[PDB]
Amino acid sequence: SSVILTNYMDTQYYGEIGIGTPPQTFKVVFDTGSSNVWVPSSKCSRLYTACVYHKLFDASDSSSYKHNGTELTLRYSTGTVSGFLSQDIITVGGITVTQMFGEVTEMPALPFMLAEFDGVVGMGFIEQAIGRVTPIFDNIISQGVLKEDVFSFYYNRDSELGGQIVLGGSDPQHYEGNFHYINLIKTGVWQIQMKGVSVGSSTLLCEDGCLALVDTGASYISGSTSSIEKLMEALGAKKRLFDYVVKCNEGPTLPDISFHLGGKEYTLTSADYVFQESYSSKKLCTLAIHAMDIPPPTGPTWALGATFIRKFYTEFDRRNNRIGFALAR
Ligand SMILES: CCc1nc(N)nc(N)c1-c1ccc(NCc2cc(F)cc(F)c2)cc1
Repeated sequence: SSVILTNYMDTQYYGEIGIGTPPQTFKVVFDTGSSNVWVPSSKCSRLYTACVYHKLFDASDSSSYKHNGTELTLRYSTGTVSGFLSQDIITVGGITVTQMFGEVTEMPALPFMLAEFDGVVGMGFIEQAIGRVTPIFDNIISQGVLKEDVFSFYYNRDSELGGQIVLGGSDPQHYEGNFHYINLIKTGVWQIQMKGVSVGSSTLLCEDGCLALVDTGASYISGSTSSIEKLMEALGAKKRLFDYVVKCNEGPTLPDISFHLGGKEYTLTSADYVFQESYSSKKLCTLAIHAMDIPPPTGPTWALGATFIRKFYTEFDRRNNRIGFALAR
């Protein structure tokens, strides 16, 4: 089963799932960086403007809904949502599973007013599930219908299909060459060891090694503030409140950036990481890379998000506890 994804500005990739009976539609990001499922709730006060601008789950319109009520707070690197737990049937690309999910009643305008998606479907491990709720993928695995204990991500470059997630395998039409796998530094987190990061001809970063969280829910590639400051000075990039920019006319000639993963160098060109919207020396162009200090136990760690995934098709293998990469097509 595959879910078609929409690509919003190269920063938000989301697909649709249906919840309840009849099905209530929601746009959601499939996030390997988290393990809970949640969507805005009809019980979310309208004083939360984000709830006025998104699809709301209304339990009182679903006959398959099962009440629970346990409070839960989900905090991401760029924001937090709070609400309570509920159960209902969820449809994900043809597959139907009874799932426990969060009904969000507190959804801060910043950043959710800037969210094209409604909610999130965590593709992480139960170990990181808040409230210890069984993740949706584990519930699908329990059904014994998927040919493989794996799911795959394809994120296209902007245009005008925005992307695609395959549950139970990979789609050969979206990658070439063969996968190369890196075992997880531990079960319960889609994090792998990274042997180094090079900018131009000089492995000036992550010498001695570091961690790499492969996060489908992260828009960019991130590193600790320290690491990023060093990466950016090398790029001649200037820091702003939320990001790093470079004079657009300089964009095209910025050096490659490679990530040493499992004995293979994964390289991105400036075209892969700079939002080239002009060539004017008078304008600033943002880079799809920035600081993000991920707290323990996960971090300190780098995060390989959409910027990385656009170039490398990614397969998350639950059975063998590893991640595989292949050149996206
Ligand atoms: C999909 C869930 C999620 N997963 C991970 N692993 N990291 C995140 N930062 C988020 C996450 C992403 C976007 C948002 N809000 C949307 C947004 C954020 C922003 F930082 C700037 C914007 F313009 C719009 C909230 C949480």
